[PDB]
Amino acid sequence: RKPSEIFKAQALLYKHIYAFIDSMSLKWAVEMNIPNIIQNHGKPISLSNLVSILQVPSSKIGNVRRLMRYLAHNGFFEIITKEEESYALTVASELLVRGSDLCLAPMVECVLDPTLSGSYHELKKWIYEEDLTLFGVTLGSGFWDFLDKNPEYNTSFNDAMASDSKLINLALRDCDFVFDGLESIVDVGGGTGTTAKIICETFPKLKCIVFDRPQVVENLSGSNNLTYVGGDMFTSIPNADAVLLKYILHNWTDKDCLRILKKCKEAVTNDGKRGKVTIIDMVIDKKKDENQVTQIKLLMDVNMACLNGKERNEEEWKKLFIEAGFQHYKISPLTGFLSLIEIYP
Amino acid sequence: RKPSEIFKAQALLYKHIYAFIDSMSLKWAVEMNIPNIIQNHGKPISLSNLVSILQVPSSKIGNVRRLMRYLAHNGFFEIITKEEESYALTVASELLVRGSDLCLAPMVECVLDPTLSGSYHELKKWIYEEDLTLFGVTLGSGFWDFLDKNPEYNTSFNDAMASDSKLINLALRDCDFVFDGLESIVDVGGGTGTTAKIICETFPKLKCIVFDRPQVVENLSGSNNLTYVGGDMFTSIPNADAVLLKYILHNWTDKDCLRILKKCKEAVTNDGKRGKVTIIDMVIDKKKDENQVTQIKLLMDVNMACLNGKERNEEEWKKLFIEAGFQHYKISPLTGFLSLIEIYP
Ligand SMILES: Nc1ncnc2c1ncn2[C@@H]1O[C@@H](CSCC[C@H](N)C(=O)O)[C@@H](O)[C@H]1O
Ligand SMILES: Nc1ncnc2c1ncn2[C@@H]1O[C@@H](CSCC[C@H](N)C(=O)O)[C@@H](O)[C@H]1O
Ligand SMILES: COc1ccc2c(=O)c(-c3ccc(O)cc3)coc2c1
Ligand SMILES: COc1ccc2c(=O)c(-c3ccc(O)cc3)coc2c1
Repeated sequence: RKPSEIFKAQALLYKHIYAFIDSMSLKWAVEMNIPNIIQNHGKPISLSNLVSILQVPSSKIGNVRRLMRYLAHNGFFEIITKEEESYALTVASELLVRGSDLCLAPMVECVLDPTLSGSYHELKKWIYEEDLTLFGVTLGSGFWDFLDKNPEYNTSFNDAMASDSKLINLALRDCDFVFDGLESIVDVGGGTGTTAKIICETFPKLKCIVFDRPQVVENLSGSNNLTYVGGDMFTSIPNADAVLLKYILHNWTDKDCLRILKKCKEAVTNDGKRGKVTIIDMVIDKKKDENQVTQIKLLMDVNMACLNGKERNEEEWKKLFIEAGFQHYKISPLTGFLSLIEIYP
Repeated sequence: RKPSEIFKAQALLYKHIYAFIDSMSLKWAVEMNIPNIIQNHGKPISLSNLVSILQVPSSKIGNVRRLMRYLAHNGFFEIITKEEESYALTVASELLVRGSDLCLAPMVECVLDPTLSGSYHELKKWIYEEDLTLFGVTLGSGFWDFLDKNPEYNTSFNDAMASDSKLINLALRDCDFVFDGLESIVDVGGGTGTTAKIICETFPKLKCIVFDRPQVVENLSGSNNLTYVGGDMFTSIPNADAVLLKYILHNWTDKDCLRILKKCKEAVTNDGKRGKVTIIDMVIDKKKDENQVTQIKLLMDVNMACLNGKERNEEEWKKLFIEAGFQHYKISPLTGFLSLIEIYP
C-alpha cells in the first residue's frame, strides 16, 4: 500500500489480464480477410466501404470501427482521416497479405486455434507433470500422434511451417560452406520435403534424403536424387555425409535432444567417415541481440512449453553438443530470428 | 516488400500473435499462489525455496524459472541476484496479495476463465450477429441467465465485482454533494447490496433500496433503512429521490441504455418530484487523460463486446442523456478509471 502509484500498477495489471485481446483481435482481422481486402482495394479503405464489403449488420458497424482502431494503434493499420476515416496497410499487416513475398497469416491461424492456444490455461497442471508436455496434458496424446489423427490440424500446422520456409530455405541454400564437398545429406524431420526440394534445385548432383515419420512421407514421390524415407529419428537415421535439423531441436527437452544428437552422430560417422550436423534454430544472446529481438526469442522460449521445448542460448547449445560427443561447433547468423549452427563429431 | 524493416514487422506480428501468453502466465502466477507465498516469506524468495514450497517436479523447475523471468520483465516481480536469483513483489503483484488493501486477484481469475475468455475466438461470428452479444453467441443464453444457472460462475463474477468495491464505494460515500438532502435512494442493479451497506453505514437515516434481479436478491435480508427489491429495470424501478447506476450502463448498447434511463427518469419524477440519477462508469477523454489511462479505457471498450457494451466518451454520454430526456448533466472524477456522472430530469 502506497500512494497513487496504485492506479499505475492497476493499469499494468489490466494490460496483462486482457492481453489475449491483442491475439484475438489479430485473429479476427485475418479471419475477416481485412489485409487482403485493403490490398485489393489499392488504396486506404473507408470504414463505409469496408463494412460494405464485409456485409456486417449495421448494429455491428461501430464494433468493426472499434476493433480497427485498436488494431491500428497496435501497428497493424494506419488511420488516414479526410472526409472519412480510412485504413491503410502497414509493413506488419503486409505480412498478412496473400501472395505477398513473405505471408505469415497461416502462422496466426495455426497458433490461435482455440484448442491449441487454449491449452495455456493449463500451465499449472503441466508444471506438476514430471513428463507430459503442455500439449500432452490437453490433447490426450503427444503432438505428432495428434496431427496424424486430425487432418485439418496437420494441414494447418504444415501451412504454418511453410509460411516462412522460402526465406529460410533460400538463406540456407545460399550458404556454400554448408554444401561444399557434400555428396549426400539427410534432412531429419524434413517434413514433406520443402527444404530438400530447394536444396536439390540448387545442387542438382547432391543426393538428398527427406527423413520423417512414416505417416508424413507416405505416398510422397521423389525424383532424381531426392528420396523419402519413413522412420524414427530416436531409433535410426539413414547414413549420409551430413544431417540437417531445421526447427527440430527446439521442440525437445535437453534429454531428448541428446538422444536425437546421438543418432545423428551415428549417421554421419558410419564406415569410418567423419561428416557433420547442421542445425537451424534460434540462439538467444542477451548481450549481442537488439533488445526487441531478445524479447521475442524469450517469448518463443516460454511458448515452447507446448512440447517441453526450449530456445537456447550459446552455453546451453554448447553443453548439449559436448554431452552428445561432438568436438567443436560454429554458429553463424542465417536470417531473421534464426542461426545456422554446425557441429563436428 | 521492403528491406530489413520486414524483420521488425515480423517481431511486432509475433508479439501480437502470442500476446495471450501475457494473460496465461499471469493466470498461472495467481493459480500457483506465488504473490502470497512471497508476501508470507517476508523477503524476496530464492528460486530453490520457491520450487520447494510449490513442490513441482525437478523436470519442471527450469520451466518455473522461465515463467518467473517472463513475468518479472513484465513488471510483476523484481529479480534480485546474489548467491541465488530471488524474486520480490512489485506494486503490481502486491495487487494480487490477499488481504492487501486492494486485491484484484479475483478479477484475474474471473476474466481468464477458459469459457469466458475463450469466447473471444468467436469475434467473427459475433460481428455478423444483428442482436447477440459475444457471450450470447458462445454461452447459448444471455450472461445474467447464464450466471443464474451456473453457481460457480456467479460466485466468481461476484468476487470479481467485489474486488475493487471498497475503493469505489468509499469514494462515493465521501461525495457529500451526491447525498445532501436525500431521503431515499435506489441502487439499480445493486447486486447483493455491497454499495448500499456502505451508504447506510455512512448515512444512517437514509432509506436505501437494493434493486436487482429476483435470483440475485432472493433470501437476502436487509435491516433498518436497507431493503432489497427483486425486479427488472427494463420494466419498473421503485420510486426514490435518486437512482444509483454503478457499473450498469457500460454493459448495454445505446438502445438498451435508453430503455434503462427512461425507467430511471420515471422512478425519480413520480408524485411531482424532481430527483436525479447518479452514474459510476468510465468516461473516455483522449485529450485530458494521460495516454496510458486512455489506452486502458479503449481496451476495456473493446472487451465489452462480451455484453455488446461500451465505454463512452463525453459526447456519447451527452447524446444518451439528451435522448432520454434529461436536461443537464455534470461529470466529476471519482477514483482511478471511474467518473461520477449526475443527470437531472
Ligand atoms: N521420432 C521422429 N522421427 C522423425 N521425425 C520426427 C519425429 N518426431 C517428430 N518428427 C517430426 O519433426 C517435424 C518437424 S516440424 C517441421 C520441420 C521441417 N524441418 C521444417 O522446417 O518445416 C515434423 O515434420 C515431425 O513429423
Ligand atoms: N433487467 C435487470 N434488472 C435489474 N438488474 C439487472 C438486470 N439485468 C442485469 N442486472 C444486473 O446488473 C448487475 C450489475 S453487475 C454488478 C453491479 C453492482 N452495481 C456493482 O457495482 O457491483 C448485476 O447485479 C445484474 O444482476
Ligand atoms: C517445429 O517448429 C515449431 C515452432 C513453433 C511451434 C508453435 O508455436 C506451436 C504452437 C504453440 C502454441 C499454439 O497455440 C499453437 C501451436 C506448435 O509447434 C511448433 C513447432
Ligand atoms: C458490470 O461491470 C462489468 C465490468 C467488466 C466485465 C468483464 O470484464 C466481463 C468479462 C470479459 C471477458 C472475460 O473473459 C470474462 C469476463 C464480464 O462482465 C463484466 C461486467
